[PDB]
Amino acid sequence: SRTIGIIGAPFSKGQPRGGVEEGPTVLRKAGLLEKLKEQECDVKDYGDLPFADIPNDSPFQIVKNPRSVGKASEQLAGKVAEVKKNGRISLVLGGDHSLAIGSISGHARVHPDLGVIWVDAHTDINTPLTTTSGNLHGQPVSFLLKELKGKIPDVPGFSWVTPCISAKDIVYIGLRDVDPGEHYILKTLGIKYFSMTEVDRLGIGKVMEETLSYLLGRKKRPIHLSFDVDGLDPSFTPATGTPVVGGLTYREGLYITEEIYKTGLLSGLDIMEVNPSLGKTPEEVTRTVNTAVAITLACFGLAREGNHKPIDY
Amino acid sequence: SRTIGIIGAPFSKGQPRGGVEEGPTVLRKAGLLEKLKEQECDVKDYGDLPFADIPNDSPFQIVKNPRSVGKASEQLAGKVAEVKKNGRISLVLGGDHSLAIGSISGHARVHPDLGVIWVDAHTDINTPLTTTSGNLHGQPVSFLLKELKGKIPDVPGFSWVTPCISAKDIVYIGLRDVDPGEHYILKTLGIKYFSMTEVDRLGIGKVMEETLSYLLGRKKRPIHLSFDVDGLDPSFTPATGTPVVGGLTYREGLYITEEIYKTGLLSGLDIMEVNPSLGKTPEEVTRTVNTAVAITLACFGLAREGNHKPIDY
Amino acid sequence: SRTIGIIGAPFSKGQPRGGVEEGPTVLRKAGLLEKLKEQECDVKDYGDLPFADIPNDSPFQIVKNPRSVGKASEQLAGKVAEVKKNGRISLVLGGDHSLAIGSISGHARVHPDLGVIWVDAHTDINTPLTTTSGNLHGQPVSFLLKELKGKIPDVPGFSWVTPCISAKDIVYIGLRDVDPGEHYILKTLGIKYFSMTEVDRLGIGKVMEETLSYLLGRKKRPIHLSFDVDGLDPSFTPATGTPVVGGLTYREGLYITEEIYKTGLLSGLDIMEVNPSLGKTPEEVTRTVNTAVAITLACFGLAREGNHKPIDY
Ligand SMILES: [Mn+2]
Ligand SMILES: [Mn+2]
Ligand SMILES: [Mn+2]
Ligand SMILES: [Mn+2]
Ligand SMILES: [Mn+2]
Ligand SMILES: [Mn+2]
Ligand SMILES: [Zn+2]
Ligand SMILES: [Zn+2]
Ligand SMILES: [Zn+2]
Repeated sequence: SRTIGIIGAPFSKGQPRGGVEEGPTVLRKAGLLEKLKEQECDVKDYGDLPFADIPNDSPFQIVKNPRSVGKASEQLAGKVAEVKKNGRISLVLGGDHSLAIGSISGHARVHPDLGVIWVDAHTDINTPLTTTSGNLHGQPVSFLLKELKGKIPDVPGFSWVTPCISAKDIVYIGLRDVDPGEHYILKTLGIKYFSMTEVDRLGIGKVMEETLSYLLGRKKRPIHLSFDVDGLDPSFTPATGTPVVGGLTYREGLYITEEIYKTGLLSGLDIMEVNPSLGKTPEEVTRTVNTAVAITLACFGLAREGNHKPIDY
Repeated sequence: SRTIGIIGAPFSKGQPRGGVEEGPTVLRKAGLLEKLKEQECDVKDYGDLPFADIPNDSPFQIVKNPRSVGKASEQLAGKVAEVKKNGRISLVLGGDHSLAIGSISGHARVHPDLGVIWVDAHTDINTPLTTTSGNLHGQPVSFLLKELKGKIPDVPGFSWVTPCISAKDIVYIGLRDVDPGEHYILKTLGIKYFSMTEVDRLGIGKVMEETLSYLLGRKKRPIHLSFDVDGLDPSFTPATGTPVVGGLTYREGLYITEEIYKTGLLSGLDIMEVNPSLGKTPEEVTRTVNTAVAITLACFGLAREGNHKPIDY
Repeated sequence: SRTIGIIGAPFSKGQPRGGVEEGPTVLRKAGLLEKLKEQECDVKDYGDLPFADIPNDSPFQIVKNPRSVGKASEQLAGKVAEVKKNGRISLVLGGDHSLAIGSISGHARVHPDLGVIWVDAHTDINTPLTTTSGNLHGQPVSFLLKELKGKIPDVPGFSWVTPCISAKDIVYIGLRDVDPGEHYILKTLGIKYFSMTEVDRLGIGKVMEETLSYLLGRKKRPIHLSFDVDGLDPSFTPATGTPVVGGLTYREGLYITEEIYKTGLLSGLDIMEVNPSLGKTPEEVTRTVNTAVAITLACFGLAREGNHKPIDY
């Protein structure tokens, strides 16, 4: 049995639309924990991370809420590192994707050999010197990369940070809205990725075969899955901050996660950018939440083909 | 020319939502028969099967309307067996999927070597001892299997029944909502299937190549296609009793059926679970009916690439 | 750099629903030209082709508005031939697909070795003697084919015409609504095509590999892409004259065009059948226009994976 540890993170200072704050909330009332237990899972919810307010948090150049983002992540990392040390998989129900910084950081403290699968319509690899918005939920990857150890200036609240992954340890799946500076970083650091073009060309089947062998070619190792809800198409996950048409299918979302589970190597999972306050209708919110939950359960065993426990039925 | 024989079956006692009753009706007024004739088809409609009411039909353990379901099927089988003996393909326009019991039963009486392709989001293989709802439209396959000759008790109205197919003679396509007991039966009886996971992995192209070679590997034989409208995604066939998201695409539905036609071996076709009374809007009903009809015509020659009769145009 | 030349063509006499007239208009106010320039493109808009009215244009047998269609095309050809001679790619923002006659005709005058990719739900290959509607937007291909040099009578306004392509120089992608006479012409002239059946079987990835090697097997040559908006599914391009469900996906539409751009051989592009007056809602119009624009930019470099100019970021 692969055991889980819920980590609610109602943070939103990584982007403008604050609705993401109460995202861990809408997921739990959906019955996520219950459904996980409803499965062969052993679940322990560590509660929502109370991120005290940091009123005095002016901009740093163009970067917004740097101390608030850096604090919420430095805290989360400490928690992530706690559950992983308690023999469990970290399930971070988030607000915005800036939390990844702390989530992957903590996971690494325990399993430094980890590999990352980043499902997003975006690469979130902009730097304070490349960002054009200042919103830190589109810059987390730039802080975790060792290669970028030089082009990222010191941001208030990110002193505690120390790049924990190489360019050859992360795979992107779903990309379809990448900046020019971001693309440049990809080709340069030789980052592995499967944009929607490659998904259309290859099929989600081969794309998963290739990403997993890429990550587990030489050796098996803890897998961290960072799932940004906007990776999927808006017709499935409409209630999110920055939607891009031409996204991953419901089925493709499930394939992604069913295959990861079958690897038996999932140790870290992030479920970010779900914002109910942006759904134009009550059903759009429900649609988004149900999809999020569904992708979650697939990571932990729920397969569309069927489930049966070892007992003579 | 492969000739057809319409068999309307306005039955619904296989499940609670009775709207399925008047399903053969909404299909005919759509012009199905007409459109079939509008093709290279030779069509003969044997009329709707009048299933007299059986007021005194209390439950048998948990199983509901057992005598009503058993009667409607024992009758249909007698009809199916009639058209097939009259050199035609049986087209059963149904209500609920419990009718399959009689439809496949009758077809076998004529062609005992038949093979079955079961397109459904469900396996409908629960037994009276495993069913958790008691609705017989989710138990028909359990009654047709020879291997299960032992774990199915005697149900009032199903005495006439005698299992007519082995586990290696049926292929499922579309599965995405299977019970634990049902999954167990699959793995145990080694039943061939392509759930949505495999469809996503392989593609509907290879899935059809593999199911057909599986069924026709050793020898060619009469093919019975049991098509449950919920096999397709609810965005295409919304007006159905038990919808499951992440279903088969419109195109995939057509591919399935175009390939079956091209085999030249189609002898039995079921079109079930269409319930106009469940469509939330007039257009949802139309959408579902048009899709049903479309899948029907593809089984009998209508190809998206084009059609041309042997004449110098 | 591959340079572009905008050619607005507000023509509609190729079909009944005149809304297509003001199609080049809705595309420009969308910012198409701007966005093209916003890219690495060198754009020059030759303005909209003013197609004077030809009041006295009675039917020719069954063919409607023959002099109006023939005139608007003979003019466009003269323009197309002009930009191509001015070292640019022809971008024809159209109304109805009958304009292809003149668009491909002019392009050929400059590059007679050109190859055509025809993205449509239809083949538009009916002849005045086969057409059953008389609308010339469903007959343009029949006028450009050298093999059909015999079965097409003289239509008022098409004297200037001289078939400029062989059956082995055109590839169709997207077909799903073909007449019997049209299918006959395909099989007979041995025309290469990938209907939705083949797309479902092979995947848009292989379909593009096969069409490009088919067209560029022996030698590289100028590529003309005739994109009829109805080639895509109505859920993406609803505001069009003759919509057919089961069409090409948004993603597939982009794959088509991204691969064509990567060939570096695009010389001619048509964007037809966009009719805002048929969108049932303001958003349906927007959805259709944005999709059209998006397919356009992909033809000229915009890739979902990312873009970066040769400069040390
Ligand atoms: Mn994103
Ligand atoms: Mn993100
Ligand atoms: Mn079903
Ligand atoms: Mn069923
Ligand atoms: Mn068309
Ligand atoms: Mn067309
Ligand atoms: Zn952002
Ligand atoms: Zn049921
Ligand atoms: Zn037309």
